[PDB]
Amino acid sequence: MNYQPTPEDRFTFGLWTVGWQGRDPFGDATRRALDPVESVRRLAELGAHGVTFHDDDLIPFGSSDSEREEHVKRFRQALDDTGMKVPMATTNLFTHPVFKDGGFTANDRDVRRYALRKTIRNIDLAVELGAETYVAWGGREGAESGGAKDVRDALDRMKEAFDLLGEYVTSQGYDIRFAIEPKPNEPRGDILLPTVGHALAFIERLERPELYGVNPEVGHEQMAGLNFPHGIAQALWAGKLFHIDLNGQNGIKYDQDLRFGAGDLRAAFWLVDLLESAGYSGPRHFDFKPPRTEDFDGVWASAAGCMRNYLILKERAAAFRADPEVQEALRASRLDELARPTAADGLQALLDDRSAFEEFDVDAAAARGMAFERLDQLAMDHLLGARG
Amino acid sequence: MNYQPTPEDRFTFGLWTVGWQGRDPFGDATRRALDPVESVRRLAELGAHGVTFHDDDLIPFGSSDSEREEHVKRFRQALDDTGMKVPMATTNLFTHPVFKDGGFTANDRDVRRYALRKTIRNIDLAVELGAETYVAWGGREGAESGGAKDVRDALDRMKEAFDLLGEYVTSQGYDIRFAIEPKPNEPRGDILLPTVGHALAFIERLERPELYGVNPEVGHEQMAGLNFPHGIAQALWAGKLFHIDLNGQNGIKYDQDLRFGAGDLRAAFWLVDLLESAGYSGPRHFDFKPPRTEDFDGVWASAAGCMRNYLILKERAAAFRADPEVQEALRASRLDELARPTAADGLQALLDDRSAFEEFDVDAAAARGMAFERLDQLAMDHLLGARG
Amino acid sequence: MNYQPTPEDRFTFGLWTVGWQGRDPFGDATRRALDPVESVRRLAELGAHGVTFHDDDLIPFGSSDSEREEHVKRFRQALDDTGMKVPMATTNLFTHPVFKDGGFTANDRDVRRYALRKTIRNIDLAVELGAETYVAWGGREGAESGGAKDVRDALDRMKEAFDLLGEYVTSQGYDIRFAIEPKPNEPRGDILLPTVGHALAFIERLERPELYGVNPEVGHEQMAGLNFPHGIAQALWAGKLFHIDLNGQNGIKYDQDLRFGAGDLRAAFWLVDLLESAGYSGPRHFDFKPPRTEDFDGVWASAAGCMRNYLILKERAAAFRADPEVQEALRASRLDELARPTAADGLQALLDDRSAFEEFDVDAAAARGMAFERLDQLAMDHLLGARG
Amino acid sequence: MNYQPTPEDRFTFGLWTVGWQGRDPFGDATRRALDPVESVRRLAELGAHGVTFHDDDLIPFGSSDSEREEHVKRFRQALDDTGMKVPMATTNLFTHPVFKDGGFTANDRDVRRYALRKTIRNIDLAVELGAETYVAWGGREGAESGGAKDVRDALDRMKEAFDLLGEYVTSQGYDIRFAIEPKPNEPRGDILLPTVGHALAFIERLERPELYGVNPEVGHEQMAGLNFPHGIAQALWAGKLFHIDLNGQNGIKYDQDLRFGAGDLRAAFWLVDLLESAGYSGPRHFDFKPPRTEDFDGVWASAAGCMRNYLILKERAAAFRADPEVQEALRASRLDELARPTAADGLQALLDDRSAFEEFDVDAAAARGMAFERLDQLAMDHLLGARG
Ligand SMILES: O=C[C@H](O)[C@@H](O)[C@@H](O)CO
Ligand SMILES: O=C[C@H](O)[C@@H](O)[C@@H](O)CO
Ligand SMILES: O=C[C@H](O)[C@@H](O)[C@@H](O)CO
Ligand SMILES: O=C[C@H](O)[C@@H](O)[C@@H](O)CO
Ligand code: NI
Ligand code: NI
Ligand code: NI
Ligand code: NI
Ligand code: NI
Ligand code: NI
Ligand code: NI
Ligand code: NI
Ligand code: NI
Ligand code: NI
Ligand code: NI
Ligand code: NI
Repeated sequence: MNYQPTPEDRFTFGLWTVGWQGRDPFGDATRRALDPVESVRRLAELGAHGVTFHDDDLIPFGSSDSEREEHVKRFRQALDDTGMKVPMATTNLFTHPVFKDGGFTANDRDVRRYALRKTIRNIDLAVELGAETYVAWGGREGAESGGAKDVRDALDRMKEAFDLLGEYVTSQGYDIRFAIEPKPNEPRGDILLPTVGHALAFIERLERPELYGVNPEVGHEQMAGLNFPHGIAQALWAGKLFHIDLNGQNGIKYDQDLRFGAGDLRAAFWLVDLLESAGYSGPRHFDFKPPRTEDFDGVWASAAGCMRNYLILKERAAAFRADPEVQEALRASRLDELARPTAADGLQALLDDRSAFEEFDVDAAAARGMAFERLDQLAMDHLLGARG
Repeated sequence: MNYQPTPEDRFTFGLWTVGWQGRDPFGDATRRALDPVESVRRLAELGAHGVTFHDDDLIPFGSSDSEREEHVKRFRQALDDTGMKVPMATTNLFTHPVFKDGGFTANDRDVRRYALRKTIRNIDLAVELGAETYVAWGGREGAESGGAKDVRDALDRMKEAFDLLGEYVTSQGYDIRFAIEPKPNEPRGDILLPTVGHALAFIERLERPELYGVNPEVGHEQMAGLNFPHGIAQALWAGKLFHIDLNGQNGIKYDQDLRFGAGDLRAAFWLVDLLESAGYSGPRHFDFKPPRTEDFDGVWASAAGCMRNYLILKERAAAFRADPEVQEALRASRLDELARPTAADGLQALLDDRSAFEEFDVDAAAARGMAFERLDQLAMDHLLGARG
Repeated sequence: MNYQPTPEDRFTFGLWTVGWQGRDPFGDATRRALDPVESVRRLAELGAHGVTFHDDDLIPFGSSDSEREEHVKRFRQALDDTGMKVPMATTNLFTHPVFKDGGFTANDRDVRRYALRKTIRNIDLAVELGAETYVAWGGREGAESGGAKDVRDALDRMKEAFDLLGEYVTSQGYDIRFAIEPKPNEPRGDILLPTVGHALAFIERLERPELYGVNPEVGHEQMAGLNFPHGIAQALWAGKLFHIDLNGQNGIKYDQDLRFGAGDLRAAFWLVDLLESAGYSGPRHFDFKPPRTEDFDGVWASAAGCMRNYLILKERAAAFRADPEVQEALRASRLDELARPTAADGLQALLDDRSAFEEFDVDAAAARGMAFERLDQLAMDHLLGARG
Repeated sequence: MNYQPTPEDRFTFGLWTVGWQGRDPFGDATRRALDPVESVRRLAELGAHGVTFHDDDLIPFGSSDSEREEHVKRFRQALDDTGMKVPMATTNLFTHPVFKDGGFTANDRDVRRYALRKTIRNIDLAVELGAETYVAWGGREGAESGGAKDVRDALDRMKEAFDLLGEYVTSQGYDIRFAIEPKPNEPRGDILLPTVGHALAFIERLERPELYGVNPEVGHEQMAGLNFPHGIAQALWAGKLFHIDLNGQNGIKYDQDLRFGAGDLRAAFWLVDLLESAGYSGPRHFDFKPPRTEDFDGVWASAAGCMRNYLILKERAAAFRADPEVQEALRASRLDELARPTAADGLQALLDDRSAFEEFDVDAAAARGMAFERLDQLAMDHLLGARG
């Protein structure tokens, strides 16, 4: 009944989320800029565990070394005063006009080198602040037209960039891992490594694959009409879910970044069920934007809503899995059989097993119902709190 | 000017394409069944190089060993009489009611074993006929609801299945490779390994990854709103493009399987440009369905159209790449720079290079236009044959 | 707490829903055909109010007048024995190969005439059985290619068809109205009158517009990524919501026809809220397909689930609207102001009102938050039954 | 062979198109602001016929009456010096924070009144400059959440707004018509009157429907996965195509506003074919955004490309329709029959016609192929300039 979050829940927010001023492609900002220090304080009061940042969220682009030092000290004091942590950091390689054709895969070589130096500089800061994960979102890596980018060459440049970052981390002896955040499009017509699958495949071609994982975002996969929980399951199966971005999205359209729980509610339920049952111990990070219709009270209400929805869904998913009637239904649908090896007896045994082919009664097997609808209605009843 | 195909062009068609009777979710068949022998003859006359098949296209499900032998002999004679090849074969693990919850990942263990035996049986036949690639399309592997399938367990079963097939091939000393064909949905609500990326990632977790590649289909990736040429480039980059399915699709909706060239025409141009420039030497396979509005003359016109469109696009892509004005435009857009290493000088050299950060003039770099629009209009002019 | 349906709830089902055999584009039927009489009985036991039918669901295509009479008598007796009603009927102008290019807009004139006669014949039967609404779903009206159909001519033929049906109804003195059911695509590449909006616009060009309305289906509008509740609101605003098809759909892809409640759950909540608050008194019709993974027990579980979900959502929507805290939030968000005329004072008064422009403080107005996030979280809490 | 535009072609551009600075949701501007006077001159040199504007593009928001007068005089002189016309004008009711919840349908009544006064003020200016059409794009009319907007009330407010504008125009004796521009989403989660169909339906409920039409945009309808040429055909059929916005879009995602010709090339061909054959005499207006990767030379290249592509497509569509082999194919596909009335003989004659039902040979009719594939390949050959 009580859905109050505590820092033990590991809820985190990016500074750019509650700090989003409301500027969109067709309108000016509707809210004044927030001082990172005020955000840290406000979030701590709501029950958050920590915050994340892009280098440029914390230190205005173009800042001198002294100003940079000042901005960091103020922030550090706010963390000390609240007990807030900084589990992840990332680089802004998308806002400045110089990154109009990308950062790591920009056609101009000088821009690619600059991108790497800007990233490395923030990796040092991230480590200093205690971050365990460093996220990379290649928002500008891609194209609007076919001849503008040779994708094979671009992937060589992307691999070269990540390999160099791995070499840097290893040489400095840092205890930090990278997580690639996929997105299919926006702001580029098509973005490279568009989904969790493409990102996972790419990671296997890096020199030190063990240092890289993925940071999937619910809305991003939904922008390609994909099943988010399924994508997360594949990431977990590969042992690559290093971090996760939680939010809401209503189908295939622009990236809405609604508060978590909004958008596809049932997908949110299945996501929470999976994370909790798989024992994901990383942060529950919200990358969302409080709609521009809201004033400051609305941004804090929206932020609180992210955490509340996760906690309600967690309760309902747990009740679902603990319900004896559901456990019975899972057996009726043969989920237990799905977990048993198809042929632990081996290939030869399988080939010699007449019950597997020559004497297999296909019609009898075909007539068995899967009982998935009853199981799904039990899930619906639990989600809606209408069990009886 | 002449766009006549010859077997040298490597165009192939599945028996199920020109043989599609026109039955859809809301209507009965509009065409009579075609005898595979007649299809082979008709295709040979059109200039095709070969045909492909699912076990059930060639041998009616439930056929006795004698009938099976008869069906194969007739087919073999047609191949001998025409000079047609069979470069690829696949298994039908989706039509029969027994596969309603899948083949390799069905919840019922007995069905999974049956699926493997049915596949192995057709692998032997494929080798006998000279096929070099064996395709697997897990059309029924997936779900309509969240609790019906634990994806981690399903992926274990999928890996187990492919590992066993690899062991079989290796033990028999066959010279055949596997290609996984992804599809995001339809006929299941969500299909496992939904895109080329997910398939590539999965392959890296198999015991013998070198035996597996992908068989992407233009319409399938477009069903998720993805850029097909980009996906193919990633597959080539990984050295995994073993085969390809060519067709047309108009956006995000049901799988239309229109003739190649129809649907997204510009994507078709960029695809051909990529395949030809990368030196893809595999078959140019068409997996399409002549619309049910057509009679038999219409199916052959549609089939001929697939090949004609590929040949026209090939001519235009070649003219584009050979045009000195385009080569100049590519340099203006720095495609040459994209192909040069970002830091062949090494990490330390990069960190010490003041021109890469401390003295980098971001504003000057930012002011350079990419000239992508002029380049894209040159591509448009070439596609439309309006160069001057 | 009790969500048991009674015939008073007006829940109806098409014979083709629970009777769907499971045949899809890639597979054969998984269930045996149901006798309409058994369906009527089974539905009555579940608490349904009535059933609907296509002519061909009730009388096999090609039936002689005697067989036709027999099929109708049996059905009629089942209705009498159960108390079930038949509030709506429709024509199957999509299954038979003759309708491959359409019914009312087929290019062949003889087919268009046949389509009209087949429809008229079933209108007589519908009236005999007591149907008040006659639905028309032009599933085959459309095209896969641009030159195949001149849309202006096709719309002339569509208007001609509906005008003739109106003349027939009027001349016979029948008390029955028509409802056009839109769908954007599938089985045709693009279907004419693709959304509720296009259908409403078309109706205004008919000779007797008062006889025609719309029969929107949740999944159909969602196939175009549209907001279903918004579409229904426009239909109600125009006084054209004559009937409605309830089901579930997971985004933009093939038409899934999942049970109501599945798919976009929040959209389902807002739909129910709107129907109940607007006083829609027509039938709550379910046009869904129990997944082919199910046996007969599963189809009845799925059917029961449709009604259960509607009843749960009705309870939650009512609690939401009755909550004093929500009523306060609605005022905070100025929903009360939205309902007040912008300028009941008139045009001249508006032009002379300096507070509306010359002395309007745009900055003060701009600074007011809309408080939509708090309102939406109150809606979420009510839906999930987590109010406190 | 020559594709040079002349003012006779009626090509127009909005000031906000070539003047777009490149600011998107994730990045700052990449180009400096253009002075409207320079845009008029540059466009005139390219062969454009005229320009269009939003009030705020021409007169900075908040300008005093004197500055306003100055800005208008400069603009007027540029028009006089070049011969450029201003056929359409519109209001910016989306950029300023005050319109965060809409203009005509904002929940706050004072904002709705302000919106009307701002619009009326620009209508006077539009008439002064000679504009014949006044466009309204309700970009902010809509919502991100269900309870934020009661759609029935919002439509009452929308009708009230348009009715008042009609009364104003009529009372002043202006010769100007309105055109509503639909868009399904972005910047709002869902926008009211999302498609051409919804807009057409709404127009029929206004007090003076004859004063209102639609201004469809290719990319907007494609954002809902709809067939643009089909939508335009419905608009023409109703006599409501008052203006049109030409651009390119690659499927269902954010609004790209690519140059015309880019995106769905075949849809562009069918659109041009329809406009030219139907005798649309209104302006060919381009509402596009030169990608932010471009410098100023790139924006002019992109603008020129819009016109070039329209002219090439016009040539190809005309050659297609004039080709005797195509005319023969159109008859083979019975397009001539589609244009003939289904039953000019009348209802009674139809009911008594035994050839229409009792003696209709459905099987013979069903066996006729439509020959749509050959027709479509002839269209493809013409588009690609590969006829022989
Ligand atoms: O869409 C944008 C991305 O998700 C971004 O906000 C962050 O996650 C990392 O930059
Ligand atoms: O959509 C279906 C698939 O593409 C299939 O037809 C073949 O490629 C392999 O079974
Ligand atoms: O998708 C199909 C349609 O919705 C159909 O089943 C019925 O509503 C009317 O024929
Ligand atoms: O997407 C935005 C709209 O199309 C807009 O730019 C103009 O047409 C009218 O404001
Ligand atoms: Ni994001
Ligand atoms: Ni996002
Ligand atoms: Ni993110
Ligand atoms: Ni396919
Ligand atoms: Ni396909
Ligand atoms: Ni295929
Ligand atoms: Ni339907
Ligand atoms: Ni449907
Ligand atoms: Ni329906
Ligand atoms: Ni637009
Ligand atoms: Ni647009
Ligand atoms: Ni526009």
